[PDB]
Amino acid sequence: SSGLVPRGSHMEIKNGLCTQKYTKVYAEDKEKWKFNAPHHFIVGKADCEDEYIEPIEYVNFQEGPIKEYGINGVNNEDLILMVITRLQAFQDSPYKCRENAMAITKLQECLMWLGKRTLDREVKGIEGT
Amino acid sequence: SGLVPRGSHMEIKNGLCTQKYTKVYAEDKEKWKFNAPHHFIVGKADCEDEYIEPIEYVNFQEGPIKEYGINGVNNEDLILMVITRLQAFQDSPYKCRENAMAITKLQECLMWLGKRTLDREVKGIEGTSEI
Amino acid sequence: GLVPRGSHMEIKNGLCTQKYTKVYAEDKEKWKFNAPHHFIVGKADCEDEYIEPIEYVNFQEGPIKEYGINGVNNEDLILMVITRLQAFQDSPYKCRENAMAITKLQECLMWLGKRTLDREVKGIEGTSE
Amino acid sequence: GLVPRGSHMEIKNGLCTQKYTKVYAEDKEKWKFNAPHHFIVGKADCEDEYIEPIEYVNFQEGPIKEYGINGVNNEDLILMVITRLQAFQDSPYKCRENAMAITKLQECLMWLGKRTLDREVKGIEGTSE
Amino acid sequence: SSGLVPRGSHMEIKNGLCTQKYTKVYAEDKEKWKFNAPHHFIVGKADCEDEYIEPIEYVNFQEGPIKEYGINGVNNEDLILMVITRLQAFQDSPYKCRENAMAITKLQECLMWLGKRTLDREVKGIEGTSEI
Amino acid sequence: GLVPRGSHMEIKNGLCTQKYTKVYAEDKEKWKFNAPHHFIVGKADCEDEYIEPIEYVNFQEGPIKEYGINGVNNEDLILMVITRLQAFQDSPYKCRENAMAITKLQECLMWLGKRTLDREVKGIEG
Ligand SMILES: [Zn+2]
Repeated sequence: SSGLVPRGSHMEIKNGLCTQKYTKVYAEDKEKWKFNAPHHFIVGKADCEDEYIEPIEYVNFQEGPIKEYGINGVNNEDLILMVITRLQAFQDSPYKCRENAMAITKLQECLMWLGKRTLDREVKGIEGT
Repeated sequence: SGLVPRGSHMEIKNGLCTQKYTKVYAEDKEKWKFNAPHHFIVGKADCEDEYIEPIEYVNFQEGPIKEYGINGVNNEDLILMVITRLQAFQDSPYKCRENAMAITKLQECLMWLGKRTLDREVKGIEGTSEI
Repeated sequence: GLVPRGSHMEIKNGLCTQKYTKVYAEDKEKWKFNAPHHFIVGKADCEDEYIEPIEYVNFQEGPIKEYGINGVNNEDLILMVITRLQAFQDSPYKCRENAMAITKLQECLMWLGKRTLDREVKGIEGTSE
Repeated sequence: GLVPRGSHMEIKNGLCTQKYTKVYAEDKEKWKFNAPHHFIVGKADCEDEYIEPIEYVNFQEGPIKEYGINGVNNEDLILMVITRLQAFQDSPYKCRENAMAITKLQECLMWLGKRTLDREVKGIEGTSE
Repeated sequence: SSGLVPRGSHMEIKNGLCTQKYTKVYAEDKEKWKFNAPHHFIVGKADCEDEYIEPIEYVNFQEGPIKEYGINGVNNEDLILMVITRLQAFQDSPYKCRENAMAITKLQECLMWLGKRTLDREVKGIEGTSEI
Repeated sequence: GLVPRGSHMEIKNGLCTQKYTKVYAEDKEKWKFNAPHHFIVGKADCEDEYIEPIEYVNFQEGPIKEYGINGVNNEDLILMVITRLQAFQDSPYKCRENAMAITKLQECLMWLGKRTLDREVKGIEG
């Protein structure tokens, strides 16, 4: 109940575009990455000691084909969808600002490009292999 | 059971998003606090509309941190997860131009939100409820 | 050979080099469904009173449901151009400018298709609603 | 009302709905100067064996000053799509997707023109490099 | 001493996207802006007292329409060209990176949008004039 | 008020019309650390044999503690142009072309800054 776990082999996702002023993002060890990608992220509090993670939230992504492991996580599109929704809500508030508008546009165009990968794999017939 | 009562939860629907296996839900718009939804659920789509089959719960920071403390994730955290995974894909056999475009979009989204944050730092109002 | 200009207007764009060819559409008073639909690419060195057609391009006027398939869509023309520029990128003449142009054109299709997908949440696609 | 499809190839693009029309081009073995120049928009409701032409679009093939003006340019079609989208914006059909698309198509024209202006700075306009 | 000049009527151009680590940007006061924009910019050392400016560089922009007032300063396009040229040089070097590539693309598209404006104004015969 | 062009290179760019002004840098042979640092804006109506200086612009050349702060940064000039274009946007000359330009310049600043921030996470910048 210390709201606190051993950092273990979890890797801290540290990226120049993120300030880590309040939160830190961890994922699992690269050695445990399945299918070329990380799938088990933790958002913890940044002022936590480095040997531990103070967990705020866990986010797990679909890992393996739904065909044999079933539905077991979220998709990138789900998270992007939540952000667009929230930002759009702020646009409908006194916090409306141009930076949010650009961010919404970028996120929509992001969804468009990911969708294009999918639609192309349709026209090629190999969807979800 | 795997199902929970849908209740006031509203399904979030975008045409840009497919919906085959997953569904996204937020708390009811009348129940939003601080002008946005903060309590999302991804559930299984093949569920009756009366219910939600929750896969994942995501709760966002409610209220400025400097006034209410850390109690949820930020947009930036989720976007960083998606970036990290797309970059991982690019460093794989499935590197592709669409993923590169999507990374560029997500990074530029982070830069626009970060311009907002920097401006609010300069004005000293970052993490508050000032406008 | 030539035809009379008449009520046809010349479509000038400052972004368009307009060296050897000129573009025309029907008079703006003659537009149906709020847009021009009958375009003529003609030769530039021709009379003011004359258009020397090279090609006619006819867009779908009104809903197919009522007026039948009777013209092309914007998406079709843009598909043509994307195909050609992608062909150039398989050539000695691959250049970054063509790559940018392809990216812009694909993103244009994406925004038009977001409009379509939204109208297909409402089942009003191809209609005048 | 029909022509045989023959060697014409069907342009399938995932960003293109192909709900009511298909776009066809000439065989790749017949592409001249690295690119297709002879496109057909036909009705999607036809057997593969046949094409039901709605419209013919022919692109200038060969240098203009050696073969004369025999077809349209990419910029011509893009100009028409921009013109019609701006008409839509100046109508009840105005929407943000159209504004986005108009922006993208203008930036397309800007990049293609850059290619031109650069080649003129190098003094190499209209040559094989 | 010999370097320092009084800040006086100079405004400091603070932008959250600029780091201000080694330099600061100043311009003439908004009250003195001619033709709706600042034209007299000073890059100075940041590690100065706010009372003074330590000029590193003066940049003076074309002030008043050229047709009317003649050439007396640089244009936005000139400085953007300078920056593009340097960034392209960095791309053609051991220090090639994707961020510079994006910045070059953005600056080029900036030149293209300003140029669409200039094109459109040529066609109207109003380029270089004060006409709207 | 002219000067000899000398070894100075003229920056000839398809995106630049040279209608009123020409931009010049130093000879490629004199480039330090892979880039030009000493630019001149001169009047374009000048024979190739002279430069008609309107303005000199010198960029930070060499490491800062070895040679001092001896010039401007790319970010500074972009900040000037953004400030001017925003002023124009608050004027009778407001237009969509300016707004697009501003957006591009802000995104340019974001990308250059990202390189800086990435380097700082990895422990070296400046
Ligand atoms: Zn863009």
